[PDB]
Formats: sequence, C-alpha cells, structure tokens
Amino acid sequence: ESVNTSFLSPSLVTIRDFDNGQFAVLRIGRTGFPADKGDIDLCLDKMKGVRDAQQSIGDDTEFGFKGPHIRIRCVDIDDKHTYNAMVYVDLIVGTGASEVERETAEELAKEKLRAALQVDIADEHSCVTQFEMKLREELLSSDSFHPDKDEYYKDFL
Amino acid sequence: SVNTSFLSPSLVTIRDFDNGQFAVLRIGRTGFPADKGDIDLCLDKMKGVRDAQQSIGDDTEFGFKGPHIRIRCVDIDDKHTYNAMVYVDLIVGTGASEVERETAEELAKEKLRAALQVDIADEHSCVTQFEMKLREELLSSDSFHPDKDEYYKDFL
Amino acid sequence: SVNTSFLSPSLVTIRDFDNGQFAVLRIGRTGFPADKGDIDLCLDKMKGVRDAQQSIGDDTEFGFKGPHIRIRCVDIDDKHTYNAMVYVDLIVGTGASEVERETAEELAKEKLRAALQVDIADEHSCVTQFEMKLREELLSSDSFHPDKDEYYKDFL
Repeated sequence: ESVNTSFLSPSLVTIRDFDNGQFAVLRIGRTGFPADKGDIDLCLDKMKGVRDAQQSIGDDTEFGFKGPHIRIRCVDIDDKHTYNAMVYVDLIVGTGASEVERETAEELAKEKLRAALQVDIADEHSCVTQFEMKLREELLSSDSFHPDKDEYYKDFL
Repeated sequence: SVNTSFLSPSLVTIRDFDNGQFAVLRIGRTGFPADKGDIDLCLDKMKGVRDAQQSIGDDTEFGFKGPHIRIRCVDIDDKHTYNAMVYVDLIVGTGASEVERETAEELAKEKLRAALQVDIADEHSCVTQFEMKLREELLSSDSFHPDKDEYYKDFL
Repeated sequence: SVNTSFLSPSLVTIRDFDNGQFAVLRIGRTGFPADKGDIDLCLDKMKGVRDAQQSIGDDTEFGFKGPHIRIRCVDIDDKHTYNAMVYVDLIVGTGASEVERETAEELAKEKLRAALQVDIADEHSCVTQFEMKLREELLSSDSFHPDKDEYYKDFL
C-alpha cells in the first residue's frame, strides 16, 4: 500500500507515504476528537502542498541537491468551533549557507508555503490553514542526514 | 473502512470509520498476540454496542437528547477458554435527573445484555460480559464528542 | 495477512497472521524512516526464522516438545552500508538437561546463520547478524505462547 495510516490513539495518527517518501503526524489537538477520513484526507492534501512547495524551490531528488529542503512534520487540526489546521514544517538548509542565502531560502519557502497550504483562507476542505516553520542546518552530504530523520518528529509523538 | 494497528502484540487499536467508532483490543489475561479471530470478535462487539445504541435511539439526529452508549475496549481472556470483557461508557446529558439516569442505565444494561449476548457462548464461542462507566456531558457543546480521546485513557 | 503500523518514522510493528509471527522493525542507528525495502527485508528475516524453526521441528505439530525459535526484532543500520541485527528468542522446555539445551542452542545457531544469511550480503544487499536470547517455559502451560507480549518489552 502506498500510504500507511495508524491510530496511536483516537486523536493521534501516523501517516507514512511510501510513494512520495514523506511522514506526517496527524493530531486533533484542541478537541481530542477522533480523526476521521476527512481529517486524514486534509492531512494528505497538506502533505501534497509541502512537496509541491519543495518542487517549486528545487528538485530534491537530484544527486548533490544543495537544498533547501521543506519537510512536513505534523498537521494539528482544531475542529472545536470552526475547521482549522496548523501545519508544522521544517526548513533545512546546508551548514555551509551564508546569512543572506538563509534569509533568501526562508522567504522564498514561506512564499511557496503560503500559496501551497492556502494560508489564512478556507480550502477545499473548508479548512483555514496556518503554518509554523522550524529552521535547521545540516551537512546535506553527510551519511547521517535524512530530511525525515525520526528525531525531527519528537515534538509530535 | 476499518483501520487496525498493533501497538504491541496484545494491544491493538481499531478505528471503524464507516460507523464512527473506536475500540482498543486488549488480550489482557494472557498477553498472547491478537489474531484475526480476536479482531473479528472485537468488530462484532463494536457492532453489538452500536446496535444497542440504535435501540435506545438514533444518535445521528440533531438534538438527540441521549444517552450515548459507546464502546471503549474489548478485553479478551483466551487462557483456558474464550471470554471477553467489553468496556463501554454510558453518557448522559448533565441536564438529567437522578431518576432519569438510573432509568437510562437500566435501559442501556438491558439492550447490551441482548446485543452483546452476555453470559452465553456467541458465534465465536466467546462468552461475553460488560462493564459500564457513567459519564455526564453537555451533549450540545462544541467540545463534546462521544469518543473524545480522554475517554480511552485507561485502555491505552 | 500482514498488518504494519508506524509507531514513529523509524519504529514499525509487523504482525503476520498467516504465519503467526510478530516483529518490531527499527531503524536504530540512523533513525531514518522505514521504507518498503526495509519492511520487505524484515519480512524476509521473519521467513528465515520460521524456516529455521521447521528445520529444528514442526512447531505446528501437537504436543510439540520444542524448542521454539522466535523472531522479536530486526534492527537495521543503514548509515554507511546496509546491515541488520536480528534479535531472536530460543525457548526450550523447562525440563531439559544441560546437554539437551546445548544441543538445541547450537542447532538453532547453525540453522539461523544459514537462514538469515549471516555475514554475507543477502537478496536486499544487506549483511545480517543475529543475537539469541535463551528462555525456558513450561511448553504445555496454558499461560504459554511463543510470542507473548512480555517477550518484546526490550523493543517497544
């Protein structure tokens, strides 16, 4: 199966997309209500928005890719009064990036994400989306590096 | 329609999307790994609980005054024989007299005994009992859902 | 026939119903997310273990006196090259002589070296090692199961 979904509890779901090489945590944080098919589909759409934002910034498949990487971590849904989501993403730049190259990657990425995630508007799920972007630096050529290392999800599990 | 996950050999989460239910399957006494039969059993007890519910009243209709009968956990004892303890919540609105509460419990207990086939060997040769926890909630609140995660704390 | 769940990106439970097995897959050294190849690798090591089991004796035979060889965990190291550590349990009848244990232990170790392709690159280009834990249980006790949940505590 291309996507493997698991309930750790009614309101905490792991979603591993093999085909696209992504991993996200789904949380129904505010209400603690059980995740439904709609919530998971919403999460899949935001996972797609992030990999599409990544594709706009540069192809992360090419060998020697110099970054940045934009990676989804968690979609936290607030379904108490209205339908809202907070998407947590990591921006990963190379340890060898200069002050300006970082400020540049950060602004470009935020622009792409505001568009792809439909920030501050209601989307095709009638969900209004916001995001938070954590910044990381890593030696991108290191054998120790993977854009979705398990460590990067500790906040959410 | 149904998503099943093994948190450990003996602890399984079962999310039924179609019927909007969630149950924890636990093989409590022995700690033996859950097999397809145990999952089938859990699914059939989930069906029994929602059947009991519909017998008390449709929980789909807006305005539904309650009460809610919700499955939480199916604990299987497969040591010598095949037994199951089904943990359910009976959820009553906070605006309900004590006469109404006990009256709703009794009506609940009676529907569960029939639907879960309590004290008899069922289609899976399983002998079933249940334990029912009483909760009161403002059914109309935006912060209420019959299967809120907090209701599962004791089984996860 | 197989149920796979991600507890985290690098920790997967795998329940094989048809062959009655359970294993924890972890990408220990790197913490990298498990991919389809890693899971397929785990399934191959699970198969190696049950083939080793059939070598030592049909565990599906009634009154099966033992021993049991059971997979617990496959820990993948994919940092520089592709390697796997397979954690297994050897379970002997609690009433066996020192020499009968010794014989069981060396026969399982040999069948496993072969079945898990120890020290050589396998069909997934992975180089495997294993680690064996010794157990004894009353194999006829109703409280006994080769894959009891207690046996995976080190890994979950």
